Amino acid sequence: GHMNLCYIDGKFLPLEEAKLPVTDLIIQRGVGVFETISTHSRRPLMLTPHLKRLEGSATASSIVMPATLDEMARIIREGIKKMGCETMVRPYITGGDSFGKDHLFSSSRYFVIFEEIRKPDPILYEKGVALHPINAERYLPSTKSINYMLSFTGAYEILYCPEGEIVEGSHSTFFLIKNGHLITAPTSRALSGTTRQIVLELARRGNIQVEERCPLLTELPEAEEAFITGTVKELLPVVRIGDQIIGNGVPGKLTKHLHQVYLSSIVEWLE
Amino acid sequence: GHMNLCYIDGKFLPLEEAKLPVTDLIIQRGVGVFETISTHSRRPLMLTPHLKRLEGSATASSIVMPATLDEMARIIREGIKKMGCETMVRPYITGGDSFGKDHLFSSSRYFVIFEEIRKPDPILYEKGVALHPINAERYLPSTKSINYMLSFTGAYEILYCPEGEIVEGSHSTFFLIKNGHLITAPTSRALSGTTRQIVLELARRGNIQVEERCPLLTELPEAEEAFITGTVKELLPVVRIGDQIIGNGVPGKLTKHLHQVYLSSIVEWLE
Ligand SMILES: *Cc1c(COP(=O)(O)O)cnc(C)c1O
Ligand SMILES: *Cc1c(COP(=O)(O)O)cnc(C)c1O
Repeated sequence: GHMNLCYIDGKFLPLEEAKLPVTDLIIQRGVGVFETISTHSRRPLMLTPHLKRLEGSATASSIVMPATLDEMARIIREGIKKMGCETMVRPYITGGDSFGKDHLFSSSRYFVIFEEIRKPDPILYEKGVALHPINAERYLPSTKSINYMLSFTGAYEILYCPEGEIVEGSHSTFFLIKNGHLITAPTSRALSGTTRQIVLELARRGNIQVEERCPLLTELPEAEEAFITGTVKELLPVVRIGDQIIGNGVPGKLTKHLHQVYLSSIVEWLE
Repeated sequence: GHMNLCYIDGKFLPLEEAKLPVTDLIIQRGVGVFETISTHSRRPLMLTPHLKRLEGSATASSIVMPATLDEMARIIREGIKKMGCETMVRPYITGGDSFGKDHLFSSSRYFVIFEEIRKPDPILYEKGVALHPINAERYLPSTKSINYMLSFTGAYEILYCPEGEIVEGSHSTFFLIKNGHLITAPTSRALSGTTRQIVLELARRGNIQVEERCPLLTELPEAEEAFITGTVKELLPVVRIGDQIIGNGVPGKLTKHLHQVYLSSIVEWLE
């Protein structure tokens, strides 16, 4: 049950027992990609878009897939059935031991972490969160790499704001609400969020105008609302960015409305 | 007796046998710092400067040191003795399993890789190497982190050239030579290379003028020579940067002079 698992070397292990060889370039060189897959009603949300993003992350990184996507789906479904609870699933693809003379990681490893889902505390949805702007970007923005060093080094999350242009969180898509419009960075600059996609579909159905541009930090004084999106956090209101209050400093009407519509509609994106 | 080693969990293991728990945030979140220490006639080169930079990297990354520098030195010396050969030594400090409430990694793991040294092939010193320029920088450039993903995805090595200002290689310090002067990025922008420090010292003794500035890509048609530095590679001549031939396309006079002076002088930096 609630026992954390790691699928590795053909076996479901207890998470605490799973170990990776120190020869792996994930450890030595940060060469790895991953996903976060979450469940509602014990069914994986957006499993296929997640597994396709994993393959695109691996392929863009010159990592050969160590298993087929059908094999990764089989593992993730079996690990969910073992958990018998709301599960957060993280498949990892590693570099393995060698970057060959043909410029590929050909001996990639994989493993799959299964944990009980840990939603953000209700207080954070009620009051919203603060983001810490940095003058930095993610390079390879379509790749979901294991590199979170900058995310660590009292804000909930860092926000990549290269040259004052807001792109996205370390873990999260960023939305701004300004002159009634939903503003979010294009996926030429931000990761192709699965939550981002669902919100843009709910915005379309709600006749909510979407600008796919990077909002400037300098527009934040005129914004009504902000939120961040991810499979676990769903839509989390953002009330402060650095020392700039967003709107009236509390979660806004449209953020809460899109969150409700997301929870009402969520079964349509389950697999 | 002879094998590649990993010091981990108090034990010298075979490198092939050593494993890290997948819970470690080096794996999950790229929270890791390391050094590369080489031996000359089995004496560790710049052991103390390497270990002090390792402490600098961990400290700047909010990682609490899981061992003392004296304990790391004792491990590194005992592992060199066990190898019985010219060794490349890589001590790693991990994030461990958690980032605590106090915004520190307080449960850091450490391990020490010992491998028989692998110099670049003599043909690379005779012909020199090519570098691939990218419009990107290292964030927290003073930290020697495990994050090399951009070195493989983005030529012997990538060259970080944010806004066409040359900073450094992915693995190496970059030197340009123009009218007999040595040009290299200041430590305000580049990792403070130990090989870099040695070359700057040997230049000063040689009455070779040093400019500590980032050379422009547009200075490369006017350059006589270029090389890169790192503890294993020593001074590797650079003859091409993207489409630009450096000098007359072969290793230059002053590069070969500084490499011989480096090899002649090396015993003063051994411990
Ligand atoms: C994982 C991640 C997200 C969120 O992706 P979802 O598919 O919505 O969970 C957003 N931005 C970045 C940078 C991420 O790594
Ligand atoms: C390790 C490294 C170097 C080389 O430093 P040495 O002390 O000379 O081995 C240079 N640049 C970067 C970015 C490095 O990580």
